[PDB]
Amino acid sequence: IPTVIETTNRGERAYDIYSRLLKDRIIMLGSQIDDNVANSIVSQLLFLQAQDSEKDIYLYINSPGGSVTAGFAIYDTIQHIKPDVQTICIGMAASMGSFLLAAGAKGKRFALPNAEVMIHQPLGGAQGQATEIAIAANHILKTREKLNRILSERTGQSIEKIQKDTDRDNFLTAEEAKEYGLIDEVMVP
Amino acid sequence: IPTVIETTNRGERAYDIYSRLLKDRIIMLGSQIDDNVANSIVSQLLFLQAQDSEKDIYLYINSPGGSVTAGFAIYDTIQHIKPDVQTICIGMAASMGSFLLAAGAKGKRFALPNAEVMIHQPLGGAQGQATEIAIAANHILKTREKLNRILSERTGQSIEKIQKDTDRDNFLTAEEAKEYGLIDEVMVP
Amino acid sequence: IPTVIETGERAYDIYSRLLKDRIIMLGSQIDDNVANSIVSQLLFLQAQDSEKDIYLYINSPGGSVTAGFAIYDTIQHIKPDVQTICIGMAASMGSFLLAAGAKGKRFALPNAEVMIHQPLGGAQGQATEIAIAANHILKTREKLNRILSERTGQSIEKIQKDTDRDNFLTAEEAKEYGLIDEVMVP
Amino acid sequence: IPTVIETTNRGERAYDIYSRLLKDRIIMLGSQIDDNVANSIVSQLLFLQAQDSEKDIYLYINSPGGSVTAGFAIYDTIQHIKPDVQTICIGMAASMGSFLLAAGAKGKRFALPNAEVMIHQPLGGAQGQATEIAIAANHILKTREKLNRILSERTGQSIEKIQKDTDRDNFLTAEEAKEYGLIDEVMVP
Amino acid sequence: IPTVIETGERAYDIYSRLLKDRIIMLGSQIDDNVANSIVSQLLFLQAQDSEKDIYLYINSPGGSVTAGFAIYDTIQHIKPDVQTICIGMAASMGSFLLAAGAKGKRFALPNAEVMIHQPLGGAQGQATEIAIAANHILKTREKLNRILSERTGQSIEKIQKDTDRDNFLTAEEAKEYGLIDEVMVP
Amino acid sequence: IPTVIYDIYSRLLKDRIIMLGSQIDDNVANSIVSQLLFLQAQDSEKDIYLYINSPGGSVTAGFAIYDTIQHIKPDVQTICIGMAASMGSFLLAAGAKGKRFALPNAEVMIHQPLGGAQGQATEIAIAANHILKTREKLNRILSERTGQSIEKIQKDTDRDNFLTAEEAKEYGLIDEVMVP
Amino acid sequence: IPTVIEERAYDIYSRLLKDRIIMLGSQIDDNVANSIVSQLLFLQAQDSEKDIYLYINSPGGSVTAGFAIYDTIQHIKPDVQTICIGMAASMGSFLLAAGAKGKRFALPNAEVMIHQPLGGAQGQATEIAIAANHILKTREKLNRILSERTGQSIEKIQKDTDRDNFLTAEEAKEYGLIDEVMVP
Amino acid sequence: IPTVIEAYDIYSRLLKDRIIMLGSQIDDNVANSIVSQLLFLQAQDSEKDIYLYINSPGGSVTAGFAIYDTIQHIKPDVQTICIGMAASMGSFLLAAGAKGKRFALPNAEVMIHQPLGGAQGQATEIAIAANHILKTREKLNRILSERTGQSIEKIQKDTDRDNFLTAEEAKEYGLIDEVMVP
Amino acid sequence: IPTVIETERAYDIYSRLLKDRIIMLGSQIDDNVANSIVSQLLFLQAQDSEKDIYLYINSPGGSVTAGFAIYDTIQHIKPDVQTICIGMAASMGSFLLAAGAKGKRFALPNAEVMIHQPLGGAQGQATEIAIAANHILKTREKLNRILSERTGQSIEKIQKDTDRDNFLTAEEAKEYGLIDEVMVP
Amino acid sequence: IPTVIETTRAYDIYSRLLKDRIIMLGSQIDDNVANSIVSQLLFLQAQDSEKDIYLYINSPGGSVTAGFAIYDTIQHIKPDVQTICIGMAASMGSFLLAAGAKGKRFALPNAEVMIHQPLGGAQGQATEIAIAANHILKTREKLNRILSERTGQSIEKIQKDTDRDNFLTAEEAKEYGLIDEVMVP
Amino acid sequence: IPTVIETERAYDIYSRLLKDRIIMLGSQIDDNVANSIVSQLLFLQAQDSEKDIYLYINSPGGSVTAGFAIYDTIQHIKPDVQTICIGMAASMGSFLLAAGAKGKRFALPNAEVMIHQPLGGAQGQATEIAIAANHILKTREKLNRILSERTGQSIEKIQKDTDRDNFLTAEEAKEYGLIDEVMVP
Repeated sequence: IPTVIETTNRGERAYDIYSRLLKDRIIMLGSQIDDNVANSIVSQLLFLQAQDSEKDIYLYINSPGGSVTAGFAIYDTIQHIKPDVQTICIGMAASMGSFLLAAGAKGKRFALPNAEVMIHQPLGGAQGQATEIAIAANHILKTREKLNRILSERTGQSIEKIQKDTDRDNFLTAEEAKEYGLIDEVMVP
Repeated sequence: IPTVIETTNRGERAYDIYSRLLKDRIIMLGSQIDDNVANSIVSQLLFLQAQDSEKDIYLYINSPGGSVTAGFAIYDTIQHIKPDVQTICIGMAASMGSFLLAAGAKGKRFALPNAEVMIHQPLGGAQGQATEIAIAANHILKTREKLNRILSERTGQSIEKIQKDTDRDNFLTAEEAKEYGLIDEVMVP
Repeated sequence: IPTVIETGERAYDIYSRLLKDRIIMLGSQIDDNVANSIVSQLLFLQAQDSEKDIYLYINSPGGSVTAGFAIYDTIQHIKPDVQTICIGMAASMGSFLLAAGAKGKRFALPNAEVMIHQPLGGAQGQATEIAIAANHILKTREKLNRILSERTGQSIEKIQKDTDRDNFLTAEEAKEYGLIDEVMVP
Repeated sequence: IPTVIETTNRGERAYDIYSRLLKDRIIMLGSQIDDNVANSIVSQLLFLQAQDSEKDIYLYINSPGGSVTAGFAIYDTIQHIKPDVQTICIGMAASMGSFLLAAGAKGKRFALPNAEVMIHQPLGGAQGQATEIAIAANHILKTREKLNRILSERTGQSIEKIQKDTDRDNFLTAEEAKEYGLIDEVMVP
Repeated sequence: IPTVIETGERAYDIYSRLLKDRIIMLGSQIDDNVANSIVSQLLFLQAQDSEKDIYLYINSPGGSVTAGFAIYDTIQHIKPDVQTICIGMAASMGSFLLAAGAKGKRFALPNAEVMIHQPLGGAQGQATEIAIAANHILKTREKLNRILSERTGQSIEKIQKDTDRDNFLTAEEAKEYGLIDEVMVP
Repeated sequence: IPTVIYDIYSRLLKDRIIMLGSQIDDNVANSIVSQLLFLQAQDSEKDIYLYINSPGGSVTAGFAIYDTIQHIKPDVQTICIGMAASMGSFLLAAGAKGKRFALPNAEVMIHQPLGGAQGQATEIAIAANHILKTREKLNRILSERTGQSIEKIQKDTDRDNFLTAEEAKEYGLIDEVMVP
Repeated sequence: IPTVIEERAYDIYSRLLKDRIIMLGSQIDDNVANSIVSQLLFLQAQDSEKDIYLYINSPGGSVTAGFAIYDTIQHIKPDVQTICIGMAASMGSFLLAAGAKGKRFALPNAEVMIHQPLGGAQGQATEIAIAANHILKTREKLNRILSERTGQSIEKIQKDTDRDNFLTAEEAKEYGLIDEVMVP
Repeated sequence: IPTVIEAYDIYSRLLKDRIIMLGSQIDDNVANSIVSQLLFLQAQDSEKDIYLYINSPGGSVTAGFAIYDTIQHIKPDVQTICIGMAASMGSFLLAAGAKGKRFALPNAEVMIHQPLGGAQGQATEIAIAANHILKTREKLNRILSERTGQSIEKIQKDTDRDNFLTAEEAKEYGLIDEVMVP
Repeated sequence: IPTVIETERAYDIYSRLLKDRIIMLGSQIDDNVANSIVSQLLFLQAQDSEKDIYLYINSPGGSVTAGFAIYDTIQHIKPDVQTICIGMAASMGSFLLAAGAKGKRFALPNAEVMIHQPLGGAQGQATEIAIAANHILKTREKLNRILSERTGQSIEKIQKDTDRDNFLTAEEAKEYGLIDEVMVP
Repeated sequence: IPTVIETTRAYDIYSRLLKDRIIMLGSQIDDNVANSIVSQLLFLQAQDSEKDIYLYINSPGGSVTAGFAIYDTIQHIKPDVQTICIGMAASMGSFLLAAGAKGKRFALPNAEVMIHQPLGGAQGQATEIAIAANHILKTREKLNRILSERTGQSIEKIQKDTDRDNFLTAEEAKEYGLIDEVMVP
Repeated sequence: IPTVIETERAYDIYSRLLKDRIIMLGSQIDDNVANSIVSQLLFLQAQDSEKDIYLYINSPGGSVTAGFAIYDTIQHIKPDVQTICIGMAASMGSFLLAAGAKGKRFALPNAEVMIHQPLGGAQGQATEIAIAANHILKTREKLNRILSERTGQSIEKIQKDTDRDNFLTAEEAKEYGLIDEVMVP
């Protein structure tokens, strides 16, 4: 992770690259989505709204996904702050990472021509008693419905198509993610 | 570990202790009930029936429980054979061990005065996709129903009451198990 | 694992005493060792008497498809009828072997469970090694369903739907399905 | 974890992102609650009070819960300081996270529309002597009560309802969290 | 475990040869598996002759409460008198079994020690699951105190005081206390 | 760890505040003593605030802190938040008279020290006598600081004993329960 | 592992051994190989005219251990019938093909797999060349025999074993690995 | 490593001259750094060349494409220089450089091969995994076919097993444009 | 380990072969295997000192020292010991093979034979390392000398030929002097 | 690793030494270390393509690939690169030692130099092993070739002298032509 | 490790002593430690090649190959290098002690010095073990010879005295001539 040195009339600014890009309102979501990661992303979003609440934000996405709970943390913060958030998928947006992909501002969800996108149903787990397991099964189906509902609004697909398409891992080409409504444009070079 | 050696007109007979008890139609269950334990007990019942379809069998029970699947194999085998299986609880009959205790021939279900009986829900687990967890949830619920149903038929208790009393670990004195209908007699002196 | 002695002195362990009455016990996962033993017992029992029925009590969670076919093909191969009796649970290959009992003589105890599902595999390595492996297991799926079809009376396309994920069956349901012929009462 | 560098009279001050947010009286809680996280929140609270005992504090919560003891440290300190503390749940506030969400200054507890809240009874352990197990059991029941007592004060549901409702895992949406009185408003975009 | 022989040919191990003389050696940790061995021997022995005394040598550090009662209850159940003899050590559950022998026939060798203490347990999970466990292990402390009161002559209250922490007794102090009837002199 | 390039404990330290938010081991005690000596050095009359949320730890490391509190010139206020257990509770009690506090929901626990011994009968006799001796040292100082007798303290610490903030005040472990 | 009693007391595999049946139901290592060879030597000693039946359900194993069995089969006088049940793969498949001409069977759902040998080399450049030359030399020994035993050219066997190749019992018959599929 | 705290390390010194060093396995973190460095450099100056040195065993196909598409997306030319080894995904990134500006040093090595996968589970899930990795092989081949001039058929054959190319055979293959002579 | 029952002798399989004077070596050679072979050889002599004994070999080899245990016992006893290699005779496996009775050392047509240096190791002081070094070079001469006598091949050739692993075919081992005849067909 | 501070600014001792055009290679050579060396080389070129570079070498060696990254870079840049062996230059470290500028390859009196064959590994199918074997043999030919050209020895001689571990005295490496002078004192 | 500040120079403690020409060797000697010391020595020579250098020694030792790198650099540089043993200088650590500038090798009154043979190891073929055994003896000779020159003791005597571990009191290291003066008070 390189450092960039910037000079001001007061002294030297030492920026690691992600922090220099963050000065141009660029957020890089480059790993698995978990709590520490959500906390980082949400904080960057809150910081940038403060700096300027009228300028776009660029959320670059290369994530194999992760926690649904952490993704909603991100999602909700996107839907809540004042400036538009463009999302660029580079490489891979799978599961929750493709969810945030579809969560960018209308007209402003991009993917590079070779970016891959995956939609699937969420993974959970339960041990112990018959009632414990039933509580956990009901919770996960409930969050399945929530995810399908929101995706529907975002893509324009019917909940029932989404339900069938996410039944097993479904890999989408950048061009197929446009047909699907997950992204708006494929950024051609 | 020990051995008993017997004399027959035409040679000698070396029996491990459980084998010498089997000859008198006594079966010992003193472990967790996995498939192996199940396979051995079913074999033993089938053998004892093949010797004398009339004479009683004795199944002593000191078992903390195990595979639900392996309980029913024993249970149904006990119901299938012609001889009356007398169930005697020594020490601890827990989980699927008390279920098996209740399976004994009616009138011939016993406990020693200081023997413990525990009844609870079955345990389980699922990992993976939402619809896989739903399948595992539905299944475990269906076997709770199935167990409640058989327990009800044998104890004289209602399904609702068994449903409440098994919600968490429930410990029963031998006389409490007598008063619940899990056993017939507390064997003194 | 108990012993039984009878009159030198015929000293048997419990399963071997049951073999004398033509009873085979499959009460564990089906791996290659278990297959070899069952197969061996089946051959032994044929050599003793090719006319008298054989009784295969089943309580198995399943295992190696390959090891399951060895048993399946041996049952088909020998002369004596092989009755299958499901006790407890017959899952994956267990249920498939259950269905392989001699026609009219496939039984279940009242609280026996049955489960049918897809075979389970794995592949690692080069793209074309993965291809070879996918193609192999899909080819064995077809093989499984076709035999399962013949023996249940169900269509190839129904077994495909019904085994797409874990499908837990009641004894009555398994009779309805074609996997067993009778539920044993009492 | 990214850095922000500001230009001041004195020179060039570089903050980590969470420290830039602290200057705006924002506190972020994104992890489990353990003795270190406790100490850190507490300290940020003692720090903000020192800077301005009048202006509101904003505490964002996305946490799977944790230590009853560390949670209570945070709780007591919110009550102790003069400035109002607004709690905003994003993503997940579970067990002690949700208790803390409820600890917000009345009229000023929020959730984003897809945030989840979970209430359960506390978890613990005990080993060794019968009378050592009793001391651990008595203590966990005393804290269960202390937890219920306060939740009741904070929510307006009774001590007996919370006891029934927290017996197993209980998943609430934000809208149900408003009905339960765990939060005041659901923030809409 | 060496072999003895009786002239077919009777091949024994030492415990099996002592078993012929009605001696049962309990010389290890008390788990369900070991309670099994001991219950069976007792049942077998009652079957061979319900009058002749049975000898229970005890060298155990303790073990499962429920495995202990299994043994304890079977001694009371069967007709023949069980003579308990404490060699080496008998701690906790093994000292409860020591005191469990027929009246007048609980013995210990001059240098045997005996230990009485609280039953040990463990609870994990939710507050309500900790309650159920806590109550269960208070209920079994009482049973053990209760029974031990009848067996020693000591009151419930002294036994509560006396089992609080570990408490090692001399063979002579176990006689005073009422755990054994006599210290066996050469 | 909210950080400026001052971390957050370093900012509170500037206001004479010391946080004890972990097990008491050598390093923690080193850190805390070091802070005590340093704060004494910036100003020897101004109060010190010592917050405690500590499961406890090394008797020895606790003592380094105890004697450092009594040794320096300024008063050290102890404020229990969350839980102060075993050596934490001792440290809570170790603050200046009139200035030992607990927040209304804080919990205190007192007990015996724990320890170990392996090997030869006499090596075990040395370790045994050592632990029995440090128990009396703890029980003695707790008597001088609570107002309870050394006979009532042995009674009370024999097993894990949990006190409420109000019961800690009844008992003399603290002077006040801090409100609101 | 059940017991049978005649008063003589065998385990099932030893009972079957009396009827001249050998079962090969495991990986082929040196121990399994040691035990088959011995069985075949014993059976020859018993009677040299009577056939021997080798039942096969094995995923393979050591090439060098397969050859012990292979060579022992060729060397003894009685004809060894090989029967594939379940799976005969890698070196197992080769041994199946090693049965007496006209006496190589498979059951209808048995599977056959043929592929390259597998090996390893660590160390210096020249130690790796020795291992490479060696394993290539064994690949050709295998091919050449499969060719003598199936009728297929060395060129064809070379290709058809480049990656894992799964055969139905019917394809194994068409290929020459076996003589008959055992119906019914 | 090695450091001026002014931390201002050697790679930071090189970035100042528009040199990006890739000397490790390609995973998400490495890709992120690379992409970020590529975006950073564009923002600085849009018409000056960028130098990406490649000494990589390769790695994640997905991480590789991130860099690839970033290279195609931005405005300035990205020269690729292979040093030592550029294998599987690395060789793909080598081929990815601006046309006429892809280099290798005389002793550098290049290896091309199939993508590497895995698959556990039900028959159907294995089928899904196979189809995807076959779809990613076609995709790699097809791009490499544009990039090299060689056809889809040749590339397919030539990537069947590990294929080790010298720098001079890499020029002949059209993977690089020139061998950097001293 | 299958059983064979005669009439009431109950020899397991290798024991029944021992009855026909057959000794099976089918594993690594270490102290247990060696001790077993020796005991078998001594037993067999006792029974009858004229009749040939047949030792089948399929060994990856093993301990040099355990190899000599076997070798020396073979020479010592009075019966001829014919060595048949089946499958693999590597290292100390092929030494033993070459040690059978002259004119009576065989290999089946597809058997492989590997000859190589002995492997060893040394940790510790410089002086301790030299002691271990000189030992292993001495046992290398010991093996090479015996090899020469048993093959007719010069000690110089054996020194070159075993520098790295050498993989002979049965037919090559025949040429080399390691076996007398290849057992066709 | 100790700091040095300058005024006009803290430095590593290593980047202090880099201000004097000194590069230290004091460890095993894998990609990370090569990367760092290459980068140091390219930086020093940017700072002046005229003045020489001092590359001290204390390495047990490592990756062939990573070594060749350094070797080629040294060849490529404009300035002369002096190589100085202190302590140990083994395997790929000694290949890089003989890679210094003409007349500018040195060793200290007690530096040891070791040359040997490259090491590798291969697992899987015969063909995958053949591919592996052939690639590593191709890298032997490459190494030997470049050594032959620089040391003045013949390919056939370098092959024999690197067959196993060859430890060379500093004087002996001057004889062999790996270095030019032995630095004295 | 604590920080020192100058009005702003933020030195870590070792880097403040490097300012006063003091180098601290406290750990085991390996390729990294040796690379740091060599780097520190080169640096100090460029700053002032006339002023003394102070190498404080407290080490169990480690790699011979690492130590010799430090050894060769000390002799090679212009400044005199004083070596002071604090606590312990074992094996390679005592060798460096003996390597200080004449008249300037010191020890603290309670400093302990141990000398012995180098340790090594070898696994593999007979010839592999011989090559290792050879290298280590050549290493032992070399060590012995350099220790002989520097203490003024014969090769035969150093040979005997280092056979097993030899612990020397601070004063005995002076008679034996490893150090020059023992430093009071």
